[PDB]
Amino acid sequence: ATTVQLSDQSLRQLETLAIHTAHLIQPHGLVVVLQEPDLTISQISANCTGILGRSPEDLLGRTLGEVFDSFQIDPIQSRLTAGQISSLNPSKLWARVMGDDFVIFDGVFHRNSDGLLVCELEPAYTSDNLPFLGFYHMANAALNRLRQQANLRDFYDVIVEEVRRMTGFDRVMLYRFDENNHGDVIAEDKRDDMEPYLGLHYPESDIPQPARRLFIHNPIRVIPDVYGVAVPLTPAVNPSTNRAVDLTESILRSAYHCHLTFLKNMGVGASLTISLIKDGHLWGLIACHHQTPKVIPFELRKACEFFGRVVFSNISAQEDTETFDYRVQLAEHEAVLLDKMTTAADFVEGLTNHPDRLLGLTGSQGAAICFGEKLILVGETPDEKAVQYLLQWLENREVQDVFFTSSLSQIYPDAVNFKSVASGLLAIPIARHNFLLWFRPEVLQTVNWGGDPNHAYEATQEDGKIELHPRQSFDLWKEIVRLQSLPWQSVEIQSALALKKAIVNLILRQAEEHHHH
Amino acid sequence: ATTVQLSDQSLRQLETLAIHTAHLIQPHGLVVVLQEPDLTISQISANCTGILGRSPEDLLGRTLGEVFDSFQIDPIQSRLTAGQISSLNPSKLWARVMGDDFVIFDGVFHRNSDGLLVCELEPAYTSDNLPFLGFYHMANAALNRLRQQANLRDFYDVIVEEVRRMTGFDRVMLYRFDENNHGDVIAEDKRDDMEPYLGLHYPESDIPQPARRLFIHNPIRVIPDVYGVAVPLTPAVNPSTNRAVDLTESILRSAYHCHLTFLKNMGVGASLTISLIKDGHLWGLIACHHQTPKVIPFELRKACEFFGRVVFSNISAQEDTETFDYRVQLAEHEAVLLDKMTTAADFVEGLTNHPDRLLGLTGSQGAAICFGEKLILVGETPDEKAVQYLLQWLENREVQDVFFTSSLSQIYPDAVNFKSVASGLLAIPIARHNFLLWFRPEVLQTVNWGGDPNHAYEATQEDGKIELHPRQSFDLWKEIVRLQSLPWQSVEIQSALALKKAIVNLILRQAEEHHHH
Ligand SMILES: *[C@H](C)[C@H]1/C(=C/c2[nH]c(/C=C3N=C(/C=C4\NC(=O)C(CC)=C4C)C(C)=C\3CCC(=O)O)c(CCC(=O)O)c2C)NC(=O)[C@@H]1C
Ligand SMILES: *[C@H](C)[C@H]1/C(=C/c2[nH]c(/C=C3N=C(/C=C4\NC(=O)C(CC)=C4C)C(C)=C\3CCC(=O)O)c(CCC(=O)O)c2C)NC(=O)[C@@H]1C
Ligand code: NA
Ligand code: NA
Ligand code: NA
Ligand code: NA
Repeated sequence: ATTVQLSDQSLRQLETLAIHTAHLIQPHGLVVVLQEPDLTISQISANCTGILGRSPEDLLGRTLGEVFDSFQIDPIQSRLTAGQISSLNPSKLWARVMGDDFVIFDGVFHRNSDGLLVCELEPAYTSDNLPFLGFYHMANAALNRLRQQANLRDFYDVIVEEVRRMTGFDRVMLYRFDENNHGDVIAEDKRDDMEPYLGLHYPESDIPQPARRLFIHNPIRVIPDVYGVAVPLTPAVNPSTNRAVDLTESILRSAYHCHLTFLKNMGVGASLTISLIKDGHLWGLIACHHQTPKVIPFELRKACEFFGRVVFSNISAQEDTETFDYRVQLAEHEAVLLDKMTTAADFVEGLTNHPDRLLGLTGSQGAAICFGEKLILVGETPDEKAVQYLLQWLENREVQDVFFTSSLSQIYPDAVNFKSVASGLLAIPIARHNFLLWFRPEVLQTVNWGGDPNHAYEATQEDGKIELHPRQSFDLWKEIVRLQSLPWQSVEIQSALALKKAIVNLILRQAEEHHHH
Repeated sequence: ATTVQLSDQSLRQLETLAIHTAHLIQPHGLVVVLQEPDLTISQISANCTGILGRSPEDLLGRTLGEVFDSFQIDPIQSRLTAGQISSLNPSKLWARVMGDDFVIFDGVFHRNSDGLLVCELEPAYTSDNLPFLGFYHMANAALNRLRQQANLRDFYDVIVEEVRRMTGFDRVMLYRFDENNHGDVIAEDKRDDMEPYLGLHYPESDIPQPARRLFIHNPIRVIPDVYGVAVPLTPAVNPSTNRAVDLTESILRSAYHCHLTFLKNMGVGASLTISLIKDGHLWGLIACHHQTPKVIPFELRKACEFFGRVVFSNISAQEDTETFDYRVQLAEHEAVLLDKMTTAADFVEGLTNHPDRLLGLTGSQGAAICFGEKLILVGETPDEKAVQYLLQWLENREVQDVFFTSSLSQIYPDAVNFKSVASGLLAIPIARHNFLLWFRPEVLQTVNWGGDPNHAYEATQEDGKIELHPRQSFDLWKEIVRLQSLPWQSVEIQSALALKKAIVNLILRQAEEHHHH
């Protein structure tokens, strides 16, 4: 009711939101919390009335066998084991309703963080319309081709194309988290009449810390009907804990209202989201949208997850391989320089005679060799005077092992005047008083924000309670990044460091030879 | 002095051995522990006398700058940062000894678990004989070929072949830890006149828990001279903690004596060991042996580690891809069965008409369909009577979601009589009273132990102290494993489970149709 300016309180409310203990359940399925070994129903979603014709009053304190028939759930005397649970997934359960009616579910069990058994019953449309056993062969062929020859981009595209082929989703995206946990849509496959989100960048707050954390424990989220009105667990608290049941790993947990409102604003009728995890860190999501409601049965979700994770394993290997390959390319430059340096009369002469190697060593476009009295400028550099003032600035600030920046202007303001040749600077001190410098030009870089980063959500405060809402503007923002070079890669800096080392060895060997001899 | 029978006390002594706080240092290099910001020497290895001509009495309490000249170690006012440290690695330091002498080191710094700065000085033979910049190109080409077409075995071989090419080691092995942390030598490249360890299996105690733990924190261990007599840190305790310095991440930490004795027994003069880590778990080691002493400088070790880890990243992807590919092959079998099952008059007829699909579904060689009154035997099975007794045994033991074993004889002893067709059994209950069974024959499997598993080391007790020694027998043992089938793979069990599910759906759909109609 009261429009609240975006605050520190509204941001730390967002990052601490207890979404995992929400008690609201998506209305197409039943959640039953079960006390072992009898499988006594201790909580049940209130949609049991409409689905089963039996109220929570009729069901709480009954055993699961009194409510459902099944083939595979026997009465056993101790708590269900992890292996037992995973083999129950999914299992057919059915109830006889009104009189002349089967209602058939596929049930999926898990034990939550506090040891409570949770059973989730999704309607079984036996096997009605979404095969993937055959589509697995097309997905496998696609992966096989990538493994023959591919860029990283080809892997991204295969994930989105094959998940969309298998599922029939109107839109499938690959969403990658960056260093600040902003998101980038790095691949997309969608209907031709839908607008592209490919290349769009989103604030960290769109998928906040509790949502990201959830995806580390729970690989898959599905919402088959965004407009489904959520129903409560009854009671809202678990009888044995007296507290809300932890639904981190729940299929049928209804999403936090603000995310639902976000999807509704976007015209999304159904979604499927699968996480890609590396070394316990959330790397990204396969994010699928449909414009209308859409059921994705458990086996199909698991097939998409299996394929996506096998492709992702191949993406890690591809990233590591490209890094190695680039290091090897740079090692050639290093080796040629060391060969010519130690062969020349004077080692600076060796360097100057091989400028494409010297520049190639760090992926750069200009360089300066400053040794003793001489200053040699190679490739595209600032003019001699500017380099001298820059050298002087580097000398006056306590000599690190290396200085590098991809936007020199914002720590050295006079660099605005040579932004077209040296927005980027890599400076290595050699024997204290000397320097090798490498230079890179401005490259304009555009961040295509999918919403306003400075107005990333909406907050209201009623009765002391802060409420948070998705942003109401659909405008796009492009941030045009200027005075910035391409970034320095770790292997380029290491290659530069390796040249420094080789020069230092030369100087020491020459000092040792003019002592001994 | 007193021969001690191998015990629980000697085994838990082995698993709790504090190797990381050993104060003995390999004699070719110096260790200095340094107090910041002055870099005051608080401990030093006692070989400083011979290497520098200066005793610990002369050095303790001096700053590093009083002892060594360098280009890159400046006096700075706060503790060295992680980025500063890693750029110092390696840095040239040199001392002037006797009078007319340089002694030159490459120094490598780290901050240990307790915040102490440790500097390790290995002699610099500038760049004297072991290039790898060029060999990186051959290693890269080898990796490139694997990525075009390869089995897992090809990846193992590339690691050992290229590390050996780059290093010149007499023997290079890939050592993989199994589920019990026994080791298997799964690849090897060695001089033709040396005996092969390829295919040998070793007890967990050969590389005990403290050694494995060390490799999670410290990727590389090197011992350039196994016969080098280790020298103490002086003092043996750090002045600021009053306790032994944690040398987990130390290059020059001398190995525990029993491992040295092991290497000496094996004729090893030098070693290099690089760990391969996945998801915080130690997967395996690249283990290199030379028959004589051998220096492997820091940069070469890091090059081997980088290559080995890039190949290992590709090995994870290959393992995931082969698993996926096998699941897809099995999914074809599943799909054909479901198609023929739902098309036949009766679904058992569908199964029986496609026996290569039914067997192929689980990688098995025989099967039994037991539904209601009929029992159909497919492929190589036990005789009808034996299958009936087995069915009866399965019925009497509370029905899991699945029973599988790769050695039926050791829980069902009468299975010894049909070991050639059903050493392995996969049994799935369907609708409670029915079963699908799959059968597999005995396949003899040999474990080539590299030493006696029942006498895996030697223990003595003198004066209350238990001492442990490497085993003294060089005999090999082969364990010939009998009455055992090939193991059931997870994807084969899942495929069988998927058939069960499909049959259950059929039965429910037929029960629903004969109710409604
Ligand atoms: C409202 C308070 C704020 C908010 C909160 C919020 N977000 C989520 C979860 C997700 N948000 C997304 C984001 C996107 N999906 C997309 O397709 C795109 C376009 C490329 C975006 C930006 C996604 C994928 C999730 C994961 C959940 C899912 O089912 O996919 C949570 C999670 C809530 C839950 O209960 O599970 C919350 C609380 N989001 C906003 O818009 C506001 C800033
Ligand atoms: C003596 C008490 C027991 C023992 C202890 C022990 N072992 C190690 C470390 C290693 N052992 C090996 C084992 C092998 N290397 C090989 O090439 C082969 C043949 C294939 C084997 C079996 C290896 C590779 C290591 C790692 C250390 C390394 O430098 O390579 C430790 C570690 C000690 C340390 O201080 O670092 C200890 C205490 N080993 C025995 O033989 C006895 C059972
Ligand atoms: Na019942
Ligand atoms: Na962009
Ligand atoms: Na000095
Ligand atoms: Na063997």
